[PDB]
Amino acid sequence: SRRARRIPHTAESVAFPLGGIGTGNVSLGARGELRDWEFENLPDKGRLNPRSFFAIHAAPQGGPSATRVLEARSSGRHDRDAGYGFDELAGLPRLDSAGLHGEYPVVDIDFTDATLPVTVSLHAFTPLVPLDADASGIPAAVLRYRVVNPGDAPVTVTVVGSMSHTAGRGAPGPDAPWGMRGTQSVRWRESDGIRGLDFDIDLDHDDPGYGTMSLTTTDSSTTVKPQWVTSYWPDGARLFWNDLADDGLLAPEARLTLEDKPRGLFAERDADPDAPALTEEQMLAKLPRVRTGSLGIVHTLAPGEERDFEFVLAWSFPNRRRGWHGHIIFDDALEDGAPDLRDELGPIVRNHYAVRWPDAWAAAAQLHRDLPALEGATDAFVEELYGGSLDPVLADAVGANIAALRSTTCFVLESPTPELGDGPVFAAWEGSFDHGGSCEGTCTHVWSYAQTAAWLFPGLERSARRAEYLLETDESGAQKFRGNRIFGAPRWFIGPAVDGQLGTFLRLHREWRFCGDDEFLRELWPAAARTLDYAAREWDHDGDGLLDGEMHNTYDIEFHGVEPLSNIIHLAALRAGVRMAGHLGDTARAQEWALRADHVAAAIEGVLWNGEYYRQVIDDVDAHRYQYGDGVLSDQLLGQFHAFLGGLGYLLPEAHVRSALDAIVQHNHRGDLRDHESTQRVYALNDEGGLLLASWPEGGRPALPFVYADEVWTGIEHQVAVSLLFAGRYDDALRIERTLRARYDGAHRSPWNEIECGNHYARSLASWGLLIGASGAQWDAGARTLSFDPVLPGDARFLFTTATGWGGVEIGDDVITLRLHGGALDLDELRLRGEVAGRGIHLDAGETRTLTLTL
Amino acid sequence: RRARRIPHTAESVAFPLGGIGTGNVSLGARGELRDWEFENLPDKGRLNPRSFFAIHAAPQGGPSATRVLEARSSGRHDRDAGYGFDELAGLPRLDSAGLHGEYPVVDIDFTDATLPVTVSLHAFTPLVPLDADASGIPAAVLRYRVVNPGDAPVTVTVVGSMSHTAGRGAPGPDAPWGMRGTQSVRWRESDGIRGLDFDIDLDHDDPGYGTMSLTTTDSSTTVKPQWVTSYWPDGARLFWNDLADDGLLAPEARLTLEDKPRGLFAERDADPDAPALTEEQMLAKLPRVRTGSLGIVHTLAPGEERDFEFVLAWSFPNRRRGWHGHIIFDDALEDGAPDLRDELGPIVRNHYAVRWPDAWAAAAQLHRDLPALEGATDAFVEELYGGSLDPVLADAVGANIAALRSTTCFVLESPTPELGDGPVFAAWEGSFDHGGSCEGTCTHVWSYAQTAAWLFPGLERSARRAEYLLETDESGAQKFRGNRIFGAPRWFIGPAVDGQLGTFLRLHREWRFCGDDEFLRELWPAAARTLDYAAREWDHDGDGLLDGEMHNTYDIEFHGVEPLSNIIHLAALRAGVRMAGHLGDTARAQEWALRADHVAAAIEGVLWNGEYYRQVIDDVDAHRYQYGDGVLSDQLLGQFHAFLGGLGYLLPEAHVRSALDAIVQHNHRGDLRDHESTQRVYALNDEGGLLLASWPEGGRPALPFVYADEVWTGIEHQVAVSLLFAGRYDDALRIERTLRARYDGAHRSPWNEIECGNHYARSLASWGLLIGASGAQWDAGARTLSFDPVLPGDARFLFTTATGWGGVEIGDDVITLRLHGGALDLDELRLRGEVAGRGIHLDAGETRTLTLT
Ligand SMILES: OC[C@H]1O[C@@H](O)[C@@H](O)[C@@H]1O
Ligand SMILES: OC[C@H]1O[C@@H](O)[C@@H](O)[C@@H]1O
Ligand SMILES: OC[C@H]1O[C@@H](O)[C@@H](O)[C@@H]1O
Ligand SMILES: OC[C@H]1O[C@@H](O)[C@@H](O)[C@@H]1O
Ligand SMILES: OC[C@H]1O[C@@H](O)[C@@H](O)[C@@H]1O
Ligand SMILES: [Cl-]
Ligand SMILES: [Cl-]
Ligand SMILES: [Cl-]
Ligand SMILES: [Mg+2]
Ligand SMILES: [Mg+2]
Ligand SMILES: [Mg+2]
Ligand SMILES: [Mg+2]
Ligand SMILES: [Mg+2]
Ligand SMILES: [Mg+2]
Ligand SMILES: [Mg+2]
Ligand SMILES: [Mg+2]
Ligand SMILES: [Mg+2]
Ligand SMILES: [Mg+2]
Ligand SMILES: [Mg+2]
Ligand SMILES: [Mg+2]
Ligand SMILES: [Mg+2]
Ligand SMILES: [Mg+2]
Ligand SMILES: [Mg+2]
Repeated sequence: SRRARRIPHTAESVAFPLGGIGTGNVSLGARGELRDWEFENLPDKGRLNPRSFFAIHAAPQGGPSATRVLEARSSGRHDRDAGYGFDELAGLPRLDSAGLHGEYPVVDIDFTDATLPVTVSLHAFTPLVPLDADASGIPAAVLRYRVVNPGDAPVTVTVVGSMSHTAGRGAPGPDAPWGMRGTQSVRWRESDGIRGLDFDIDLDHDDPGYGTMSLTTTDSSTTVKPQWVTSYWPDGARLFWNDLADDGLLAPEARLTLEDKPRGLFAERDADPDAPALTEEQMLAKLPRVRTGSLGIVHTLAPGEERDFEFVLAWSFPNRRRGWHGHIIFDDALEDGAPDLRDELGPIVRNHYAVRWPDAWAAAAQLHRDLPALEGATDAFVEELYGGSLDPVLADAVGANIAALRSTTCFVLESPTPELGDGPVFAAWEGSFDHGGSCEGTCTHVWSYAQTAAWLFPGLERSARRAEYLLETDESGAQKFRGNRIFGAPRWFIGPAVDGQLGTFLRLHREWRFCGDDEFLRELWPAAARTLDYAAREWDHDGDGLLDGEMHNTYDIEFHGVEPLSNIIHLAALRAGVRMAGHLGDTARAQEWALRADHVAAAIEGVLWNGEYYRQVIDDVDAHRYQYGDGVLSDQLLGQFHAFLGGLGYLLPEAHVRSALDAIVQHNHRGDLRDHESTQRVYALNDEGGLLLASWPEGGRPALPFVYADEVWTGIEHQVAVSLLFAGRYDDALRIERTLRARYDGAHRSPWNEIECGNHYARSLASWGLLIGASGAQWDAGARTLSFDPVLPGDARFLFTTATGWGGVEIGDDVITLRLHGGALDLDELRLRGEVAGRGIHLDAGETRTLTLTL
Repeated sequence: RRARRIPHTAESVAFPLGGIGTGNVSLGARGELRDWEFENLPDKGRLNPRSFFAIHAAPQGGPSATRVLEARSSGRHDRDAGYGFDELAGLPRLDSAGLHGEYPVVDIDFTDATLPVTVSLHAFTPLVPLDADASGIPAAVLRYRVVNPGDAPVTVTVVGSMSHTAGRGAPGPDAPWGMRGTQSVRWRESDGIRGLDFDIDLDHDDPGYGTMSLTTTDSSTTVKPQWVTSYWPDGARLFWNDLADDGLLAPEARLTLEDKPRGLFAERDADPDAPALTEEQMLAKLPRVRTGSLGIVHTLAPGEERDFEFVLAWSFPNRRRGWHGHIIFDDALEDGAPDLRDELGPIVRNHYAVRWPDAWAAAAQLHRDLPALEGATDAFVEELYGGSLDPVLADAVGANIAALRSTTCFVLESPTPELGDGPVFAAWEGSFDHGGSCEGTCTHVWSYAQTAAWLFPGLERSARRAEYLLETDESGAQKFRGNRIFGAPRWFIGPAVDGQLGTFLRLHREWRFCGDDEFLRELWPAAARTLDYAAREWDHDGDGLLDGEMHNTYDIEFHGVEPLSNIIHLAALRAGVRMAGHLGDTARAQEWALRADHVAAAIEGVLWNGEYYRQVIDDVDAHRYQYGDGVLSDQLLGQFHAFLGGLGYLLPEAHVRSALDAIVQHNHRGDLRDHESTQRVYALNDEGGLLLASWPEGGRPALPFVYADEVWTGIEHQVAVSLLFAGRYDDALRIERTLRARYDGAHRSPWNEIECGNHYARSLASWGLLIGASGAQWDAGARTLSFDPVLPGDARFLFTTATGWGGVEIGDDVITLRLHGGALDLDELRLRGEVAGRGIHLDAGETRTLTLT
């Protein structure tokens, strides 16, 4: 019995990512293969790790043995240009089928095979502990193979992991013989309560490419080949399979190379033949530089017996080259006016995880030592996220997209700049191209959509807000939307985006509301208030209160005229600003902004509202390229998404907000795209559906609309779905999410990778809002109040988080129950549907309280 | 349709257009162009921006339809940044398609539920047997046939949009926007054709320089010669607006919609109040690829079919001098041959550039000569695919021609003065996706390749000249990878036994095909030395059998005494006696004939085990990479050559058949799911194939040779050919059915058999299937042509000879020759060992039917 939908081994795009926040990753495919080896501070989809696989030797008592790689057979194209290569070991026998059942962060892959005399499943995960970014940021994974004997005789089983270290690649050069800038090492090690293989490399400690790996177990019943033979030809693999398939046991290799000297095709041109053998060490110095080892675990299973064969795979690449080194913020794109600290600071910035764990073994030792608590938290998380009342579609959308936050798109730097003081700083690309970062600078117009980190790892988001307000905001309140100064470099010379700058203000409110830390807010307040004032002063040119004229946005273009994206975000920002200003005692600003907001709201209703939705008012929709006029913009109510999430309620008349959301769905949602015409980028096509960025149901399409109008972005789908949940439009929210997640169901794209400008795209983290909207969760740390208001009536059960603690809430039978899995919770009031359920509620981790509602 | 329908869902399938040495572009089973590789390197997976065909169909008094002329995509859609702008993946397409390939011709039939017309694409690059230049045009026909099945007229526009491919450079100040030069496109009408002519402002001798064109002879055109270039993709949007509006196009009044760099594209250091930029100045700051559209417009009556015919041509005439590969490095060279490179200069030209120095020249030729070129191509297809061969065998023979016309092979114009003026054939072993695989016209690989020797023999002769005149030393040591064609010093690695002696067998093959004794005499001093080298240097125990360490195609050395080396040597000696005796080299004729009889006796006394031939060695594990009493699939490779060379059986017939039977019985696998290989994979899962070796009687080494557990199509082919000659038809057919099933489109492409690279040269062993099936024996010296089909009864085959090619049709009482090209002047025609005619002459276009009594 599996709760998650079975994804077949034929679904080639599927990749379940292991790893945690900022650690880099390796993934499991639906065949149970390891893939996408990307530990080294850059994405690397498709990177093959030579000779890195799990295998089984099953020896039935009195029967023929079977030796297989623990993967389902490949399918689809087999036309590799040089065949599947030696180091892929594609020619070893594999299993009939598999089914992958992912409830991120946990996966189960159940193998089926008619020849193997045992049945195998893989359970794998990297712990996720809500509100604990370090515990959720271990550079390691559990790979636990459960083996069952369904037969009638005992079977002696060996499960063996064979692994190469990934470190050391280099571009052709005198420093990179054999494509490797250093020689790897591997050794058997037993220390720190664990045992297994410890990999290293003789690169300098400060080399960006320096790193370690380990494959370990706490199981005493091991058989090992610590280092495979390194020859010119792949003798090592052949000898490994001979050794395993013979007896299910392994031995260390007596000779680490079978070469005596360079010979034949490998001979040195200027070499004397009849020259005698070199020593083993001299010969190894001339040979390939990757090392491989095998760790086996051996147990005999009686008929009906089940046993776990448990491994940890760990890694460490502590060093990043200082700087984004992206594709936007080049030296010819820096402004002066902020001094360049980069010389004065080292050329390396460390990954935060490398402070706690100096190398791979340290991370493995911790994961193994603390496994019961780390796994127990992870399991409690999974049960609350996937085992509650949410439609499975919504739980899928919320949980699967956490992978983006734990992907190469995001990372955590240790003390990159003295301007922020000491400690970790979260930063991120927008996305991950297959082999490089996409769109540097913790881009504010994109990241404003992302909600997941604000509810699961709020300290990360706070650390980023500090960078924006302390480093990227000038004295006028102009804020950059890509941040370069985290690295001690000058700012990017491009100026503000309206969505970026005002969405960052909204996020400051969100962060402050979650944590209740007025000192956090006070530090950033002079800068933040300037960025809100900047809008009314600089972006309203006709004095009506509506932002108007040329403003840059997340569509990489400027809107002209007067339109809702900018204005409804501004309205939301003003309302948030009143809450913050008022609480801090900035009473003058609070009253000014409240009155401004009232005017903005009336002007939006008077000008942008058309009786059905909000739209762009412009003299001539074709005067400027890249406009939309009377089209329906899916993001017209983005401000209202933030407002709902921020506890600010409706910004505009409820019937008009619901009308506009209904118009977005009715006009912009496509169930099928056969008849769609787009010259734009494709994230949805053919017999898929999706929410278009814009459409023109009443005409008025420009010759050249904004450049993404005909596209489908999951982040925009999510935000609209969220708003629909808050507005009571459940069926339409579910329609949007079912349609979107169908595009990511494994058939054509992976559930764990929603894409836009890059894999693991930050905008996809809008999805967390589905949980908040479905549950009506409103946590106000300043007031110490928690309320719920589920979209659907009757019984409900959801995950929730707050700054102090996390757990489950269960509603129904005229009661409300809180169960706290981590931290603490101290509530002045708990409300349900606007009514007080209880006062003065104090819980610690492991406790539950059930309150009966008033009749 | 005669060819099997491959569905549009078969993503690996790619039908390659282009010819010998031209570079290529392919059509996938969706009808899409893919694998743009014109520029003297492979480039599988290269996307050409904004390069596609579209249709506008405007029913009289009905709503119009505008579609890209491609079937819907399928499979994985998880591109990291989505399908990009320039792929135009979001435009409406046709529901489905079926691809019917009889290489060199393809038909792609589209199906759509709503389009008001039906469409098919017929495409080809001509192939004219025995005419390598006519088969080497850097152009293709793309002929869209549109049918109006309705009862009202429909006005149809078929429009080709294209971008030139030239100009890429590594990111840097030298390649703004990824481009080292700026492209140009214009409307042109000259040389009897019209359409779009593309160029680039790179220097005339730049390796990256080239041209492209999209042309028609149809007078009914509508054109947008140059799309708008903006920072954003305004060009494509304006194109589709223009096509979908009315099915007609216009030139763009403005070639960019930018006035100056602004916003995200602003120059930080730009004077914010600078003088206005001209259009030409603004273009200079913008992407450097250019795109144009050529439309053909016709109103189709109810029931009417009309062809919308285009030619796509290209020309990248300049190659860097050298292989620039991954084996023959400038510090892997030996001294002793003069380095001519500084004198000759850094470029060598493609031979096709002599006739066709730009794209328009090639197009103009293809259009002008299309009736003759297409007629020859069509006759070729009818003979190869429309005769009596089992369709599996016709598929294996014909589809693999693609390797010869791929990036694996090329033809240099006068690369070295040491060979005199004219074309020189040279080749990789294969094509990696983005680079050549294994340079040097590798002789141990190319010895398996038969297709060029029967279809384009002059190419093979030019390569033999390089090997004997440039790569053979005074001792008779021949290199197996050639550098001297470029004027470069020789590779330092020494000879391979299969390569050196296989080349000698190919010299005999070439000479027998062409009958030119001057060709043979020029090469004879060197060639004779290479055969004598073997008995002198490779037989250490003086028993006549080659023994000890010898390098081979498996990239290792066999030790002991074994049949691959020895049976090839036997074959080469028999060929040597034929050549020596004809030349009047009576000394060598007698010496080699004695040596050959001794070798045959010794093979039978030592290597034969009563069932097959095997390696005799003290300890199969003493040296890595041996095989001992295993069954080596290539053990009778020499006999494959002998059969094709008219030398018959080398060893007792029953022994040769027993060995072949052992190879089939022991090495052929119907299913590979339980196979245990740590080697490379060209066959797996529920596929079958012929393993390189197996150990049915035990004696498997711990570390056998490094490819023993693999499956190579070239070795499947050679064994299947030998089985045909030995009368083991059913087993040959099973081998071929099993291997071609691996390339049926479900997992791999029919037109790309793989080994160390795509389009692998060893796969050209497949031609021998036609030879074996038909029993064709052409001896130009004797002017005799004979056939001896494996199967009884009526038969109909393609054949080739030096002078002419066509079809042979065999019946009970008669044999018919139909000649499609050239001429045939036979001393004697034989069928099944009997004389069928004497003094028979035919010219192209003639048919003669001769009585067998
Ligand atoms: O296409 C890349 C190719 O380059 C060589 O290293 C091949 O092994 C590989 O497949
Ligand atoms: O896909 C669009 C996104 O990609 C980047 O250019 C961003 O600026 C933009 O929001
Ligand atoms: O579905 C019919 C088409 O009409 C336009 O709105 C397109 O988006 C849509 O796909
Ligand atoms: O595949 C890697 C990615 O790098 C960037 O150029 C993207 O366009 C591309 O898709
Ligand atoms: O696939 C094997 C082939 O690849 C190259 O190394 C050739 O030498 C060899 O014959
Ligand atoms: Cl946190
Ligand atoms: Cl404009
Ligand atoms: Cl020729
Ligand atoms: Mg890649
Ligand atoms: Mg170490
Ligand atoms: Mg063993
Ligand atoms: Mg202004
Ligand atoms: Mg205004
Ligand atoms: Mg549907
Ligand atoms: Mg589908
Ligand atoms: Mg509600
Ligand atoms: Mg590629
Ligand atoms: Mg020109
Ligand atoms: Mg038009
Ligand atoms: Mg001997
Ligand atoms: Mg299949
Ligand atoms: Mg005549
Ligand atoms: Mg004549």
